[PDB]
Amino acid sequence: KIDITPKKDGGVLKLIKKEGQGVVKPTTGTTVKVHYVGTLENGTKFDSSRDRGDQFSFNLGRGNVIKGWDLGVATMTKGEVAEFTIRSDYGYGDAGSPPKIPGGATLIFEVELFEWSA
Repeated sequence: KIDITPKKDGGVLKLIKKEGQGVVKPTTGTTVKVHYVGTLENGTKFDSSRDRGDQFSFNLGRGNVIKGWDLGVATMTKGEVAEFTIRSDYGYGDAGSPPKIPGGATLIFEVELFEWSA
């Protein structure tokens, strides 16, 4: 796993499962479309766009998703599949997010970036 935080503070680690195409990545102001599955360290699944059967779209770099996501997706290329290990300070913090996410929980997300546009 590679630490992708600005100062490498250990808050967001990334492991590429499948390399994407090229080197171009989505930037702030773009709308990305992805599929994802989120689980706790013990495997407990708390969210998934795949189970809903609908790709998830959001505007990158505007704080519309947890900090670990704005950081992680910005490092992905088209078609890439990556696993992010997100410490709570880049996730839901000390309060957590009921009903399944306790405070201080490290989140594991597997994300597949399909495309993006302005």
